[PDB]
Amino acid sequence: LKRVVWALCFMGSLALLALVCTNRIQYYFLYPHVTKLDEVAATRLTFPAVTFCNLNEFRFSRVTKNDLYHAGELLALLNNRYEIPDTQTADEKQLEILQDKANFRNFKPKPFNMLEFYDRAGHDIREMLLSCFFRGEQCSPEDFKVVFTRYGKCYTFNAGQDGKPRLITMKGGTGNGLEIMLDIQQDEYLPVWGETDETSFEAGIKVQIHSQDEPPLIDQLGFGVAPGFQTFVSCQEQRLIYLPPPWGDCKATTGDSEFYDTYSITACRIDCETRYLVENCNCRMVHMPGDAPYCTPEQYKECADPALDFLVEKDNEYCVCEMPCNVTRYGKELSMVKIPSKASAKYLAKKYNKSEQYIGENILVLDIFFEALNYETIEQKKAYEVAGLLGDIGGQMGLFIGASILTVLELFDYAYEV
Amino acid sequence: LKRVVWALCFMGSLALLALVCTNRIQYYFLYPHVTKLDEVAATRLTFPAVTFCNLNEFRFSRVTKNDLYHAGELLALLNNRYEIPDTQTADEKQLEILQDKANFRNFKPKPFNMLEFYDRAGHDIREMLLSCFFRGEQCSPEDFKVVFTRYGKCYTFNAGQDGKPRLITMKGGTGNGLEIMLDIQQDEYLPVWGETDETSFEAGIKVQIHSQDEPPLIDQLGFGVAPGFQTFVSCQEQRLIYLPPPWGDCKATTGDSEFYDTYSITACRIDCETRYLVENCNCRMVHMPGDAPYCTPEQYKECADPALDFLVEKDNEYCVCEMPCNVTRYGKELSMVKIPSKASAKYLAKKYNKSEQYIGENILVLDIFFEALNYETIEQKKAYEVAGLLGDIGGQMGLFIGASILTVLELFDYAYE
Amino acid sequence: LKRVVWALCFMGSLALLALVCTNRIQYYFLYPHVTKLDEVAATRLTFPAVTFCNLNEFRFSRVTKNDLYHAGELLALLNNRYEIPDTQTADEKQLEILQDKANFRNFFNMLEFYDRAGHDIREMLLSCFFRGEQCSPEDFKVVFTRYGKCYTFNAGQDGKPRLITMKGGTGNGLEIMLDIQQDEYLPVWGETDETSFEAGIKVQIHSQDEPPLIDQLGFGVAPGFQTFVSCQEQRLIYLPPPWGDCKATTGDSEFYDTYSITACRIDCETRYLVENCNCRMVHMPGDAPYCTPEQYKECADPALDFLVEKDNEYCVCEMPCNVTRYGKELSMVKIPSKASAKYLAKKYNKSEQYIGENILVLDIFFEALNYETIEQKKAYEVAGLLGDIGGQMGLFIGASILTVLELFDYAYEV
Ligand SMILES: *[C@@H]1O[C@H](CO)[C@@H](O[C@@H]2O[C@H](CO)[C@@H](O)[C@H](O)[C@H]2NC(C)=O)[C@H](O)[C@H]1NC(C)=O
Ligand SMILES: *[C@@H]1O[C@H](CO)[C@@H](O[C@@H]2O[C@H](CO)[C@@H](O)[C@H](O)[C@H]2NC(C)=O)[C@H](O)[C@H]1NC(C)=O
Ligand SMILES: *[C@@H]1O[C@H](CO)[C@@H](O)[C@H](O)[C@H]1NC(C)=O
Ligand SMILES: *[C@@H]1O[C@H](CO)[C@@H](O)[C@H](O)[C@H]1NC(C)=O
Ligand SMILES: *[C@@H]1O[C@H](CO)[C@@H](O)[C@H](O)[C@H]1NC(C)=O
Ligand SMILES: *[C@@H]1O[C@H](CO)[C@@H](O)[C@H](O)[C@H]1NC(C)=O
Ligand SMILES: [Ca+2]
Ligand SMILES: [Ca+2]
Ligand SMILES: [Ca+2]
Ligand SMILES: [Ca+2]
Ligand SMILES: [Ca+2]
Ligand SMILES: [Ca+2]
Ligand SMILES: [Cl-]
Ligand SMILES: [Cl-]
Repeated sequence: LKRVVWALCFMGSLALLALVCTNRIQYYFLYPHVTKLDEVAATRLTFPAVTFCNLNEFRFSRVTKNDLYHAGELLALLNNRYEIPDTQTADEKQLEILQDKANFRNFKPKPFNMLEFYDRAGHDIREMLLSCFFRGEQCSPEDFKVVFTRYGKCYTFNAGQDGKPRLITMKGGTGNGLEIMLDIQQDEYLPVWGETDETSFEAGIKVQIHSQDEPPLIDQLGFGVAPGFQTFVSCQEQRLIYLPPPWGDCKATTGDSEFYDTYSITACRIDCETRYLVENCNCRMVHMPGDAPYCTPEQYKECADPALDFLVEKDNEYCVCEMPCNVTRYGKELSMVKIPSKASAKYLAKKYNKSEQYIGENILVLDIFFEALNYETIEQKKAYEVAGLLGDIGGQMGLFIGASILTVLELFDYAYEV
Repeated sequence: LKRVVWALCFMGSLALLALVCTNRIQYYFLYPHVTKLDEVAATRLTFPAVTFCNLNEFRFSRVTKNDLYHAGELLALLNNRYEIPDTQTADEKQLEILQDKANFRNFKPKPFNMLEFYDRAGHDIREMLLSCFFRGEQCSPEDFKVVFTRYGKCYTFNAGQDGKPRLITMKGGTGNGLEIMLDIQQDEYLPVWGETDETSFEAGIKVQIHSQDEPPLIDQLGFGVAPGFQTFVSCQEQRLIYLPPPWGDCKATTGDSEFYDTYSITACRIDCETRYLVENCNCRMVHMPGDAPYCTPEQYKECADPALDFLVEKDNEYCVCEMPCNVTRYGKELSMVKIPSKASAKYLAKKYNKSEQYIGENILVLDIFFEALNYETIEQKKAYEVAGLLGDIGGQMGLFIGASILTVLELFDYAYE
Repeated sequence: LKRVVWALCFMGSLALLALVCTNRIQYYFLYPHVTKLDEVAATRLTFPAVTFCNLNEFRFSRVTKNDLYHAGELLALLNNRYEIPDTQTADEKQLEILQDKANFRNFFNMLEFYDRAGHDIREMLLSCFFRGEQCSPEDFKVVFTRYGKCYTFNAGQDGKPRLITMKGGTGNGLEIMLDIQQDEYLPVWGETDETSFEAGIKVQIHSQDEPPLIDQLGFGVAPGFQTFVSCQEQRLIYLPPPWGDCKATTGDSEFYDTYSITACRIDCETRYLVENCNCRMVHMPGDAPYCTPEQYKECADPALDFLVEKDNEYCVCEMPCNVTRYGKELSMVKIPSKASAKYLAKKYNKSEQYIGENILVLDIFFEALNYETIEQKKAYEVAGLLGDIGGQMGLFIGASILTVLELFDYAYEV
């Protein structure tokens, strides 16, 4: 009778050991992770890269007759037939100027390049930048690097490219960061006389705060800043460390592209776009990098834009961009105050030779800074490692039957002898 | 002497095994969890539901003599004696209109319904919606579905109700989302001539971005959008998975409510409120769902409001709403640009036959989109499961005394004799 | 032949036990932690303290000839030679007033000057409502910061009970209508480091346990808008060494009962300024003597800037283990509505332009009646380590602590 109770206890114990052990094994093969959040104080923080664009792609006063000839239909100033669209709400001077520029009689077309047009017709930082201050000391327009985006000629402060050393800040708060007073030059905006999908009614700038390791993607990752306010941006540096497969989904390998030195999801996307357009249309857009020939406005109309839209719509499998394992992101909180005060409106108007109306509808102040001298860390941490797995399997294996690997080896010994 | 030192080692070892084992047991019975954060890239994202209200509950030009008679005191247009308050700082025409509507001389009232009044007097989406675009293609006012909230007649785009399929976006950025130009119709706002509790000075709209599985709750979960700016809302889809008891506190079961098909904490709140008002006052407000009769403005005055306030303070224990285990939330970052530009202001003024003053103080553009084509997941994960408990207990039990469950069974066997 | 493979199996198995066991040992000695996020619903939330400053340090109409004499250079109204700045873009009345006050023919405490000349809450506060009930200016407590005379609602200091809210949403919080008094702003006639073009207020929402640090931790609120602040209460619990880096022991400073990172920072600043210049600035607390404007010019400011740059290691402030933070999302609507502009202009005896350029409404509330908890939790405790070492020790060689003791015995005998 005792051998029966022993047999039932050993059988049930071996069954429980079986299901518990297979439980821990299956849990191990899920490759699970859990998250570790930490806050690290620092005496210094590397200041991020700040890219801003004027919402107006190019200035109206800088457009020439040749530009209307080649890129007039693309720029939406002229219709398909090289004629001005409906003149509704057209200033007499502006309409006479454009009609004169669109004469096109005995006109020998000069050679045309899209990057020349954006480079010269775009808003000049030497004209927009009314004042610059970083950590209380003056900054020059030479700190801003020219970047070409979908929005046109844009500028990146502290880009850290072309051998410039990256700036640091040793104090937090509103004073100890970037602070620029800009004139968006609303007088240079393209006149809108007829409705279009590309037609926009917005006035102001677009800013993206990003690491120097990633290129700007201002059409998607930017936020707006409106004239007439000082906008405060409190930043918090976040350092992210991810896990590669099979735990998570990250690019462990650098997987460096020909266009960009450091891998970033943004660089991977704009790389995919650049390659797709170069293969499909034998030309490259203005914002894209490399050594390919830039597209002509005819190529823009008949190939480039529908090619990108078709790439977006047809299938995402062509462009699959994994996230890198080490990522520095910047968190931000926005607030606003009114500019200028009544006590300063006249002083600004006289300092820059503008009307107080113009100052009111054209001046914006951007104040980007770190809230405090610390950074957050978000790390994916492996939840079950092989040492812990063997420890748990050994513990339960010793609890239920008290056996060891040598014991099973001895049982296989007797099985071999049989 | 060897057996004595052996006895000391066995005693200390058994004590340590005791305290360590009880430690792991108690830690297991705390039912602890820890959090797993992950970020997943996706080729498509299901666009959320977007509900917006005008901050002005109903249009002044659509209020009628009957409306003033029945709900004049409730709408704050008339005083306790059904008479207009002090005419100080009142435009002559504006007051002539109100005084004419409030004559009440030889006036035979008609039947009156609060929901009819909001549906007819509220701001019409066909008039507010100056332009609509989703993923670069035009949308109609018929795409917006009428929902009644505390703010009045409100509208939900991509509501996904009445059999409509939920919309997806295949690209991120400012262009590839919802983008509407709205006219808040500040000329239709209720006149403020005298101080009152209901008096508000704001003009603009209020928006809530929410999952299709939940009804809007704009009076608490909404953010404001001001005229004269194009407001960008960058959204980040978050997928949350919680743990039920005893680990955490979530609703494991569906918890079917009569009013709503899918359970949400918001639906639970307005369910508690609706049930409470139906039980105490036998009527439901306009925003509440169901088949109960709508309240009369007298019922609003003498029962509903004090009942809700008493529900807020006295019965704070009475309404306990548990959070669902799988929740889709949307995070948002707001930014603004100025509208209109000087190059477009006059074109807008002539296109919509308005003065530039009106465009300046009445037009706002709302741009809702996904920052990137990805979503975060925040999961509560069990920190100590029974397999790990048995493994640790077996490990320490085998380290300190080398015993097993069969060993303790044999000790009870020898004790049996 | 069987004993040889048995011996090799024991050797390799003991090697595996060695490397796995030392693996868990090293992992335990990393003292790792992981984060536990939770969301807790509540019937009540303690409402925070809200400190705000006007961006303009002091009112122009309240400055007097004595104030111009003593603090004229510091206030930037007068130059080094006690002369009015460039007369470009100078209001005729303002310039005549300043020239009269700067007559200096036949003609001071910093805190008296800030306390009396600063913006009075009794004039700025056009309306107050908390949870739908009226509040008075007496509810705001005066705190002196770098921006000057500032005010804290629900400060909870001097034994006042902290306010609670039993409902969430825009209505059920603090709601104040303020007039920033842009006419009282210092006239700006020449470029200066202190020269500012902003108009509005700066706010910091913080727990009553920490002092305000509004010049660094504040956000702006612009006139002409009602800005909503949705708050989410977060309760954070960190780990002390060797797990993380926290101050487990409160270690309260003499100035304030409860320790906070901000309080530690301003304490370090006060101590440094007292050591180098034997005086304290207006914002600093304590019983020390306040600086004279000459002391400000020749000692205080360069001492503070040098303290910031020269020795950042000198002030090391550890973070407390229990920290209550408040998250916030801002949004705006336009104020006043066209239907209300006339009523506001007439109610407060101002022009509609003045209302447009001077009135702001601040609405601070909890989005919902819940708070988040973020806990650092120990990932490997000594019980788990001993359990794992015991499990692998029993799996690989099946030994125990008694087995190693007996091996020491048998080795001792032979
Ligand atoms: C991610 O960044 C870390 C540095 O922050 C890189 O190197 C790590 O440096 C720390 C020093 O404290 C070591 O403890 C880690 O073991 C290092 N990790 C590695 C993988 O060497 C790390 O290399 C970076 N990872 C990637 C993929 O670039
Ligand atoms: C309403 O405002 C007017 C103008 O601001 C007040 O009249 C002046 O008030 C100032 C105080 O700021 C006095 O110094 C002037 O002497 C007043 N003079 C004139 C001619 O108005 C007026 O007192 C305010 N109050 C009322 C009830 O009208
Ligand atoms: C101000 O700028 C305009 C720009 O055309 C110029 O014509 C004018 O001469 C300038 N005035 C002064 C005083 O510089
Ligand atoms: C949660 O899962 C259930 C599964 O039946 C589903 O019906 C429900 O819609 C889900 N909720 C959310 C918010 O995804
Ligand atoms: C434009 O509005 C005016 C009144 O503001 C009206 O008289 C006129 O008929 C309107 N024109 C059109 C084309 O609707
Ligand atoms: C620290 O915070 C925890 C979490 O709310 C609380 O339980 C504990 O009492 C706090 N410690 C104190 C107040 O000393
Ligand atoms: Ca500044
Ligand atoms: Ca932070
Ligand atoms: Ca757009
Ligand atoms: Ca994100
Ligand atoms: Ca309100
Ligand atoms: Ca929340
Ligand atoms: Cl997992
Ligand atoms: Cl670690």
